[PDB]
Amino acid sequence: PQDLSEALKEATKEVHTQAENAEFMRNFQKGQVTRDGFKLVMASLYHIYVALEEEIERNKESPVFAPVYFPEELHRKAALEQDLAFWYGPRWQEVIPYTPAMQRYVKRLHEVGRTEPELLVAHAYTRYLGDLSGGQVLKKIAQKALDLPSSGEGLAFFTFPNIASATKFKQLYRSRMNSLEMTPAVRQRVIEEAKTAFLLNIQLFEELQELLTH
Ligand code: HEM
Ligand SMILES: O=C(CC(c1ccccc1)c1ccccc1)Cn1ccnc1
Repeated sequence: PQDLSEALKEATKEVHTQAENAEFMRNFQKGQVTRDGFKLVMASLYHIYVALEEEIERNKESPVFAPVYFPEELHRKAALEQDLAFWYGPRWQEVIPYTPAMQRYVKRLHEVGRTEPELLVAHAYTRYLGDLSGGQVLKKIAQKALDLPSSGEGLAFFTFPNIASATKFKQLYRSRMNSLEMTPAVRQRVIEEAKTAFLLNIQLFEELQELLTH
């Protein structure tokens, strides 16, 4: 496919199905989630977005990422910090878990950030465009299963307040990915790193399930 947006969607089909048939998400679809499990997800998303956004800020000026840079529209660190404060208490930053599977993901983002930033779009595509697609339904499932209090906190991550229409922004975000100047050789590594990105996610759900069910 000529468009990067199409080429990434085409390449990741087998790895996305592999991620749908992850043991954790197999249960999540049927609404078989616990508070413990959700907390782990929420903590995972924190460590990943902290690293992703840290590396994005390093490379916002660079032509390899500048077009897809949407700080205000997409930033998730603060939303997640608000949630972890509710899930783990005001001393969340001292008590939240940092598992090896999380560490691998975080290590990759920091390596891609410093040594090959032209691939950072692959992770940005995976994380943002991924979490922008599923959030609405995944919240509806979580909300039903967890039966949390009327405290008005803890699910802030699932709302992108500076994005009016998710569908229109995804359109826009795809256009900006299509406008990225890159040799058909880097084009290869972006697709390969996107595959790597999915692998790290599935690998995470596997370590999470090994922890939750003893
Ligand atoms: C419960 C497990 C999952 C299900 C049922 C699922 C299914 C879906 C659905 C229904 C969409 C909406 C399609 C759209 O309107 O664009 C989507 C999009 C997407 N998902 Fe998932 N998914 C799951 C897990 C994952 C994981 C673990 C990742 C990797 C981080 C991922 C990455 C993506 C991406 C990048 C898109 C946007 C595709 C595009 O438009 O280019 N998904 N998926
Ligand atoms: O699956 C998605 C987010 C998912 C998740 C969590 C941690 C790491 C990677 C993914 C998650 C978020 C919040 C609660 C339960 C699960 C986005 N998605 C939906 C459809 N296609 C992509």
